Amino acid sequence: TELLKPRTLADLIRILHELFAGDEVNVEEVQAVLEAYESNPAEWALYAKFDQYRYTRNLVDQGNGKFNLMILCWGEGHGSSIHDHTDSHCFLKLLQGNLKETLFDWPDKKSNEMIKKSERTLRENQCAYINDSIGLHRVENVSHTEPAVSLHLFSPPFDTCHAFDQRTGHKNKVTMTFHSKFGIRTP
Ligand SMILES: [Cl-]
Ligand SMILES: [Fe+3]
Repeated sequence: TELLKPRTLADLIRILHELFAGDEVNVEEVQAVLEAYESNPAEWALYAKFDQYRYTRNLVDQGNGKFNLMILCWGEGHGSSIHDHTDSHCFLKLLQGNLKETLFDWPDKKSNEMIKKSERTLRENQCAYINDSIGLHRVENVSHTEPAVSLHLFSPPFDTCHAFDQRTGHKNKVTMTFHSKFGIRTP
């Protein structure tokens, strides 16, 4: 599979439709092409719709029936739950700012504190990857001064996941909602 550098976000999307044309996913190739796209704010401004109070999920492309590509917009101090990814691949590329990713193991059945296994700072243009076999994660914009924007690819698409209570490991199902689709706010 000949991987070329995406020239623009639209070019990236076209390449992703090629990489997901089939039934399986070459994770390292997808991550490499996502990393190789150099974030250009003008190309994704349409999708980068923020909310004052929490991070937003903005659908960019529905894929070929095979993936959701979305842009998440994180105000200062906004972060996620500890969550899984519903048996899907998750790629996360930073378009602007920085995000802290904290990794957790799947809890045991016993109620116990969830102790982080590691953390890392994801920086502009870097692409991280996670799936349920790797573990769970929390993603947070810990900046006090800089909003963050990330590009997420989920394959297959999913609209529910679990949030985990860090104090006990207990999980609850959450339905994920789109703040916008294709540049259009969807209340
Ligand atoms: Cl995520
Ligand atoms: Fe995630």
